[PDB]
Amino acid sequence: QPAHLCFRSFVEALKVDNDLVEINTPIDPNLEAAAITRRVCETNDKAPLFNNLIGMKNGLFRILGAPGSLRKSSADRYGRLARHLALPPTASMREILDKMLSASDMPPIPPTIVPTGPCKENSLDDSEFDLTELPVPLIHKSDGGKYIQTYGMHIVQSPDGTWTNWSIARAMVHDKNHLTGLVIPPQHIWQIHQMWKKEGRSDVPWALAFGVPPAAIMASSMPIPDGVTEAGYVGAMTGSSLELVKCDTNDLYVPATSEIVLEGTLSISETGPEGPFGEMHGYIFPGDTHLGAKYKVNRITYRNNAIMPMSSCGRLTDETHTMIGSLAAAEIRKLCQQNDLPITDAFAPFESQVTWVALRVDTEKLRAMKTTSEGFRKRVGDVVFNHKAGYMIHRLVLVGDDIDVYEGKDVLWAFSTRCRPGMDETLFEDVRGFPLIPYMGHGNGPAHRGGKVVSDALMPTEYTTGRNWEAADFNQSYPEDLKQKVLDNWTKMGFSHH
Amino acid sequence: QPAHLCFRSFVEALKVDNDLVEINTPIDPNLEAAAITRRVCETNDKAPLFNNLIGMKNGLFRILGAPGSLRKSSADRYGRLARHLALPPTASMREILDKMLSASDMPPIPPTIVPTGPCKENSLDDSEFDLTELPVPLIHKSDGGKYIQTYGMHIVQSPDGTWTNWSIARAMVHDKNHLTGLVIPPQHIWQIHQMWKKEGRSDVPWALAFGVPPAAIMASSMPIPDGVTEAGYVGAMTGSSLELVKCDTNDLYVPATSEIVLEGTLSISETGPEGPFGEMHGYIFPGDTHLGAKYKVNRITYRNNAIMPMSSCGRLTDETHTMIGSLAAAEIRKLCQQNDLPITDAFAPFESQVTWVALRVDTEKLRAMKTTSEGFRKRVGDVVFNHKAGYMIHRLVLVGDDIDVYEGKDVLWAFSTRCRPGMDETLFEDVRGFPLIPYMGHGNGPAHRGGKVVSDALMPTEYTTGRNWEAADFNQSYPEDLKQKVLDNWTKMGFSHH
Ligand SMILES: Cc1cc2c3c(c1C)C(C)(C)CC=[N+]3c1c([nH]c(=O)[nH]c1=O)N2C[C@H](O)[C@H](O)[C@H](O)COP(=O)(O)O
Ligand SMILES: Cc1cc2c3c(c1C)C(C)(C)CC=[N+]3c1c([nH]c(=O)[nH]c1=O)N2C[C@H](O)[C@H](O)[C@H](O)COP(=O)(O)O
Ligand SMILES: [K+]
Ligand SMILES: [K+]
Ligand SMILES: [K+]
Ligand SMILES: [K+]
Ligand SMILES: [Mn+2]
Ligand SMILES: [Mn+2]
Repeated sequence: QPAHLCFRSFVEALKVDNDLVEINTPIDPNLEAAAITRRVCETNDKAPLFNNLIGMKNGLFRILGAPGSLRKSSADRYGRLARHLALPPTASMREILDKMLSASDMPPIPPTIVPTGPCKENSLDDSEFDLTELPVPLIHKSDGGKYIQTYGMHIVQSPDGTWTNWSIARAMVHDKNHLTGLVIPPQHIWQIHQMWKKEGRSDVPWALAFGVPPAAIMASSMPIPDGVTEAGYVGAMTGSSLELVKCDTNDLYVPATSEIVLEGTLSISETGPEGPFGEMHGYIFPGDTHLGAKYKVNRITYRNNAIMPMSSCGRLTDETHTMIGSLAAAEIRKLCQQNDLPITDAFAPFESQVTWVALRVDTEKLRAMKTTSEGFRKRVGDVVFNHKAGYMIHRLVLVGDDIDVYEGKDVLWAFSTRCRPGMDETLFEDVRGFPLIPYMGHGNGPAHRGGKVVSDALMPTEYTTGRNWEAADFNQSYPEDLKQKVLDNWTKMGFSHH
Repeated sequence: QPAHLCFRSFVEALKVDNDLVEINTPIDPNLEAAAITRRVCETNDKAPLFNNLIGMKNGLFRILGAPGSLRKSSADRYGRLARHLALPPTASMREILDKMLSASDMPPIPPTIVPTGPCKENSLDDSEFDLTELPVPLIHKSDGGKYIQTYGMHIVQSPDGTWTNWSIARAMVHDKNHLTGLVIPPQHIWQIHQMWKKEGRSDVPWALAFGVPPAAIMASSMPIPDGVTEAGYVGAMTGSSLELVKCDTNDLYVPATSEIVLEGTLSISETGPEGPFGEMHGYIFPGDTHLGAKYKVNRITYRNNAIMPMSSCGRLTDETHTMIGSLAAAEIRKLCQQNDLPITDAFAPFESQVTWVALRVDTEKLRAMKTTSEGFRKRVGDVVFNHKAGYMIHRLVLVGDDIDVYEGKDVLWAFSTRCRPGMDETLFEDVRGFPLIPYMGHGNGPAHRGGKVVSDALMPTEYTTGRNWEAADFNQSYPEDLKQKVLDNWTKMGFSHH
């Protein structure tokens, strides 16, 4: 099976890329596996495959850390994300985000039901598993539980059957047969959970699939629109119908090659302690436990020699930056374009801890609008900050066509030099805020509202007659022949890709 | 003579450090020398010494580019600044800024007058030089003149003789015997020029010395207090009285080992076209010429085989970042401490294009103040933004003790995650603004007023009971033994200073 359609094949691809370290000696899931993974993420090293995890039993489980993190080289920096999507390993961020957006104007390709698959090779009924006896990692020393769920896909369906959502949301072990996790507005797992709670008749049929097709975990991390079934979006993106199999204990369908599947219910009534967790902005607040959603597990099925992927998330750079930030930025780019805003590109700079998105403006189109900064900022912020795709983003930075938004140093330069504090910004207090950012949920104001801003780093003539400066840099302050002469004589005079 | 006390010895030090490239073939001062230097600054390469400059005649002049720019290695990154100050080349930024501040609580050591020095080896009277016939560089293609003065020291004295100021301010060739340049408030050259204009009797006696003692050019770039003679501050910093010689045509005193000295007057009445220039924030605005101060040159004296230092300034990283930003930050740290504010460290992040200063707070002292963010922000901004040392800085970022302000990634992380836009900031519109920042002089509001902000990236408990988080990073989320085990087994398991 191709790497983008089968997690086991993806692990083989990373090996053949010389992008894997297999660790065949015993590793402790209590902090050690996550510490190694954390170090990998902070240094852009090879992904670790823990083949000998202390507490593994009867095939549950090996761990792959850092499945969507960065490579050290600039030329294949995003190669692990490219390997989720059948793209060359040298793919740019623009190419990855275009691939993720490509299905937005295609007919869905609905999934195909097959009678069996590798995920059925082994099973444990309700009398045969205990989630407290599996080698579930403790990821950060102060975590409030063992977070089994950092890179699996939750599967829930609307009561009327018309929408099946796939998404990533954290969850930890509560007891032998329950998890607790985050289920918060405006996320689709929360929107579906509210539909079942208003109906009021039963708990939500649920499955959680680990080690799913890589293209599916990408879509699971992306804010594609309300009501859109991720499986058909991934089908259209990849050009192929995904093969799914029915759960044993409910009527949901899981990817045939899933490494591990939990089947059960998400309660419409019960909660349990959840968190704290070391989160995407780089913090944990010890002891900060709150009631979260409660999941009951009725059955586990799994592949022979099953592999659990794990995100050891926190400070730069991991899946919570490469996938959450970039995929939200992609969706925001499309949302702006569909609202007739002249945005060509969007990216969440890693330097902002993916709390900003930089929006590259087609300034020829802006000039034809005959508008002003105050009006344009307000229009952009109203579109983005009133939409789910803007939920996690607190600062939008508007930049002109000379800035590559995929280059954080250039965004920082533009922000710092082109946006006058206060005057060139519009604050938004009456929008949904992202409580996970420390300055929101642990800050001075309302955890769930406000704290957002549009920062206009367009210069005044970009709205009127055009750019009126040249950069004071090698590229722009010297003619072409002279630049080429300098480059051609560089090593000769005495000075210093893959 | 020691490197910190003699520019010629400093050039020899860079050679012996393997930090110089000598370029003995002909190089054009029309853009080529500056293009090479620009490339050096953008890549942290070795400093270029142009020994064969097209248009040199009778010893005027060779050029040294990038005299205060960065080295490539992390371990001696600041080595060229250390070599200005007799510090080891591995000196930290904290150590360099402490050395620059050390004289602030010492008695001055006034200079010593000597009868001659190397700067008298050659002379040209008013009938013998023409500034348009020297190999003065064109530094950026769109510059409004040939900027002879990018790394020399202007020397002017108060009418009453009690204060002699040394400072760097740009100047370009106007005609055979005049320069034009920037002389703007609140700079000391401007404050002295205003004293002479109010007296109203004569033009300002002036000298401009190029290739001065490195320790002197550092002080020339620092906002030491009003009324303080830089020569006695440098004397105290270095522990030695500087040797100076009298000018031939006026009663000012110049460093004995200066490479090149211009003697003349700064007009109290005349102006001439000045600029545009590719400036420290990374921009040039073509055609943006304005009237500037006008200097008359009456005499040139120079060393045999004189060397002119040159800053090819613009985008990161050059002297306008390493010295302007860092030295202003140093002075702001001291100013805050003298106003009883609990600041331990200050630095202007390069990522902010040295428009921000991050202020590290001693949060134990903050807690004892029993204050709030709104009150503390206002107090800090009032102290800094009402003082000359805060002139060039538009955003102050307050951070707690866990942040190393000399590390831009950590400042960016703190800013992005701990400061709620709007609520955790105070805007300052009624303070002097720095018109050179594009969003000021080419922006939407008043060029000379406002546009400043204090951004509080202290978390709420830092004012009350103490830090309530741990970072989700390798350092803080794992115990010491486990970290050491991971590090000790790193290369063994298969993973990857001077
Ligand atoms: C890649 C990724 C995405 C996480 C995520 C993680 C990763 C690795 C974790 C598990 C390591 C840390 C926490 N995560 C959560 C999360 N969204 C959310 O609501 N709760 C979370 O707990 N997300 C983001 C979420 O997947 C995106 O917002 C999707 O757009 C949600 O899908 P939906 O649009 O269908 O609701
Ligand atoms: C290192 C350095 C400092 C420049 C500078 C440059 C460099 C290389 C240039 C020449 C390349 C670009 C422009 N410069 C100017 C400048 N200050 C100013 O008023 N006008 C300027 O034209 N400065 C800053 C100035 O030297 C500091 O603000 C000093 O504190 C001024 O001394 P003072 O406190 O005694 O007034
Ligand atoms: K999704
Ligand atoms: K602007
Ligand atoms: K000075
Ligand atoms: K704050
Ligand atoms: Mn969805
Ligand atoms: Mn001064």
